[PDB]
Amino acid sequence: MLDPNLLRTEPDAVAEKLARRGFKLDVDKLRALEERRKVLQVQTENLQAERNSRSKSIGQAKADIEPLRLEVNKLGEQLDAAKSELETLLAEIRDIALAIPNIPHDDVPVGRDENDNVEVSRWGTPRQFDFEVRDHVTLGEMHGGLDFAAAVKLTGSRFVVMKGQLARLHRALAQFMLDLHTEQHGYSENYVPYLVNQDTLYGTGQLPKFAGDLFHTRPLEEEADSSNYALIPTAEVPLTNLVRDEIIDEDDLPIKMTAHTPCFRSEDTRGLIRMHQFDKVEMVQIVRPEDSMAALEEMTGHAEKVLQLLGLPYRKVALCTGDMGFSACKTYDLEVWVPAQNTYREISSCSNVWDFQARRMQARCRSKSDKKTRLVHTLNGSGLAVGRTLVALMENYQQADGRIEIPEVLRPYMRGLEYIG
Amino acid sequence: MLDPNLLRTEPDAVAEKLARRGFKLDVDKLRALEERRKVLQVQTENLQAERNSRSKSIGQAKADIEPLRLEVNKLGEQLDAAKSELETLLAEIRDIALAIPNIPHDDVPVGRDENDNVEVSRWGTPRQFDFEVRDHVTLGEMHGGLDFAAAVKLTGSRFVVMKGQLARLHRALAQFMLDLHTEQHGYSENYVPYLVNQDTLYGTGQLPKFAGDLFHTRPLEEEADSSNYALIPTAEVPLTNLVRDEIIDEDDLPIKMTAHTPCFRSEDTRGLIRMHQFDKVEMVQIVRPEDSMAALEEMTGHAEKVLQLLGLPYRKVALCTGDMGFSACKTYDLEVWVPAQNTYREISSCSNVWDFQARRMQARCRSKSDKKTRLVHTLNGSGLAVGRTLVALMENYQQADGRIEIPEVLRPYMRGLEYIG
Ligand SMILES: Nc1cc(CO)cc2ncn([C@@H]3O[C@H](COS(=O)(=O)NC(=O)[C@@H](N)CO)[C@@H](O)[C@H]3O)c12
Ligand SMILES: Nc1cc(CO)cc2ncn([C@@H]3O[C@H](COS(=O)(=O)NC(=O)[C@@H](N)CO)[C@@H](O)[C@H]3O)c12
Ligand SMILES: [Ca+2]
Ligand SMILES: [Ca+2]
Ligand SMILES: [Ca+2]
Ligand SMILES: [Ca+2]
Ligand SMILES: [Ca+2]
Ligand SMILES: [Ca+2]
Repeated sequence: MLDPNLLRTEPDAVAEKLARRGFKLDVDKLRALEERRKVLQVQTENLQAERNSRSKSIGQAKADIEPLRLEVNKLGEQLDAAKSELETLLAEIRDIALAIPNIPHDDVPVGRDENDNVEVSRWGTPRQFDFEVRDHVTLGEMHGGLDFAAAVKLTGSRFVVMKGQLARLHRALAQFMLDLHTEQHGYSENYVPYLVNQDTLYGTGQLPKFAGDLFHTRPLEEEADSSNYALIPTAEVPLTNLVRDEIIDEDDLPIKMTAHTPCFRSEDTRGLIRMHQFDKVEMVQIVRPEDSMAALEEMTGHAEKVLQLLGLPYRKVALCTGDMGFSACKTYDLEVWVPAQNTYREISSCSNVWDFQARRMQARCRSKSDKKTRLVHTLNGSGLAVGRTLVALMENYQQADGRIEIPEVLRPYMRGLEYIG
Repeated sequence: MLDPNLLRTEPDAVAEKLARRGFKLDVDKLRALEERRKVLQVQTENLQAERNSRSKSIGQAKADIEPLRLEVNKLGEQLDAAKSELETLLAEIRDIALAIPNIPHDDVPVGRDENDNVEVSRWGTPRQFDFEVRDHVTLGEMHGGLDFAAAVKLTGSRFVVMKGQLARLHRALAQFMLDLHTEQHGYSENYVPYLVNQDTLYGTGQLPKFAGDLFHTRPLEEEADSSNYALIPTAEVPLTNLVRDEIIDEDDLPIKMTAHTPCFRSEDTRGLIRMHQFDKVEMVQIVRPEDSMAALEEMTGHAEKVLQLLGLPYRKVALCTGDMGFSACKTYDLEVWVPAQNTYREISSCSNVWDFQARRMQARCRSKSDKKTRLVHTLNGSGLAVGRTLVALMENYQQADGRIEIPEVLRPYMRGLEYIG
């Protein structure tokens, strides 16, 4: 959600920044709705006041209360009708306001799509192979460890069954990532629900605009009016909502949280690349408004550190205005080298959300003296998407016979094992 | 599913065994449906034969084919009508057959409910405390590590948010359990889908009878006719279905599999005890029919070994006929000591399923020479339910000030940490 006072004072200036994302803000409709809202708001508050006054006259006349009671009931019917008409108009304003993406920060390069993204840095040298590179699907078949056919039998397309040592390696990657962020990077570990409610989804921006990208669960028989849930598309959703409706003491900031969860989306026909269910170790930071740009560089470095310790070459890319996600104001993507595809592929997206989710959640901070609160800033970043790390690990460390060399940093997580196979 | 030939030859003998569970088999309705099925089956196969013959006469007359074509279309309409009437009757037989629980093995003590279960063994001595025992909810509040209120905000009742060292300890328990079963007990690790289809749910017995105990997801826009999924209530569902429609070489048996998954059910108002989402390390065995009773003792010992290495006192209980789950033919429950409740509480259920799920899945085995296949037997057991292990660990190892002593066997999983707090 953008600042409603910013939409009322500078609508054309806001529409200009949003045009860089390719978003056309309907300024004309927002103005006509807002002018009609002020007319209905005055009419409604006048009815609220006269009804309140007419009912006080009843208690004052108790010292015939029937002619006064009829008037109070007509005023009550008129007030409810005016309140419903007003609420219908407020919901139309909300339908527009809650579908507006975040305003891009000035640091973001202007661009129309992913071909306009700017490479910021590169690390490591892609391996030169002495044989024909096999992809992760072929490697998983050779080991009997990645089985897409069994997952189609159990469920359907875009799911996987991992078996044996490759399932073990996938678990080891998550253990290493969680240990790195909690032991070296200052994040606190969290176990979160994988089903969340509508308030949580509105809070992080998935609702109202991206309902179709979620798996929704039908309400339960015994919780019929309070169980309209959806599976989490990322741990960013439950983690960021932990500060919803909170006033945090600024001394307690930053709040740095991590979690390893499955992620569920219904948004590459072959492999672990774009599945409906995938594991991801997520990093979330809740910070003071002035520290969010520095916290973005810090969190991006925490994700880069995972790729560096694993020996996986990668590139850091600043997303342009046209390639950013809905709630981000600034994003860096990390793209890992994938030898069978001869290119870098996205493995992490690190964003500064500014106060866009804090506005929806009412997440604020305050100094003990300060007579006023302030919205916090929120940030989220993959550190990393675990299945994509397994793809990169398998392809970059494959041997001529298909054996997988286990990166040195993961060997304590595999009981010192050097190779799978 | 029970053997259909056993329901046709010994219906009263089957009804007698099922009566021990408190299940009344409607023998009279099954017989009347089966007699009417034989009438419709003869009438249908006679129509299939005459239609097949009448269409062959068309090709033979190509050497006027209009009087013969009209007859073929009337026969075709009569055959389709007879096939639909027959299929409606087959579905009524299926509605009865697929709701019948498994026949209890003779080893199972006869009983009406859980108060008739038989204690088989006991291990360890419940700790005598020098202070008033705190429950896991109070301990989690003192540490700030178990937060039920935050989970109600994110989702609703019967969910939890774990934070900091207690989330870390919960992860350490799962790591230890998976490492024990894969390193010492011969199980192969699996990563499975957490959403499964209707065939999978019918295969393990959740459908048709227990649909109301599952979270169901609405079909996806782009997969409208192939995405009616449900969240897994246990890893037994995807793991056991890995052998659906397979003929396994008997030399490859036993197939021993383990997985750590969240579990989702909508079946203790306070705590981690009965939540809609809980983690569990599951053990599944697919074995030859003659080895299933020995494999049950082996798998129960693998679950008991977890409690023993963790130093948690427990009791092993043989469930009576009236307290067994739907698909089990024989079950042992392990009940861990819970000091705040002054009793043992269920933490594992280990079952021999016999051929009941193998019948539904068509999972069979064969020796290379053997001219005929045989249904395998399946088994499943908790090793263990992770949140209940955390409950027992917290309460049994709490110190007077609320600190949690980390069991010796988990300390390598916590970087040598001795106490939380
Ligand atoms: N996003 C993606 C989509 C799909 C479609 O179901 C399959 C994937 N399997 C792996 N990912 C990986 O998930 C990462 C994070 O996703 S993101 O939407 O860009 N960003 C977030 O969710 C933020 N909370 C920061 O992590 C991406 O960088 C991608 O590599 C997939
Ligand atoms: N079952 C249970 C139900 C609920 C209600 O949502 C919450 C729970 N939180 C922990 N469990 C634990 O899950 C264990 C296994 O569940 S079972 O249905 O008995 N058996 C199976 O699922 C087999 N596949 C063997 O594991 C039980 O022993 C119980 O301690 C819960
Ligand atoms: Ca501080
Ligand atoms: Ca974001
Ligand atoms: Ca992106
Ligand atoms: Ca063998
Ligand atoms: Ca069972
Ligand atoms: Ca039970």
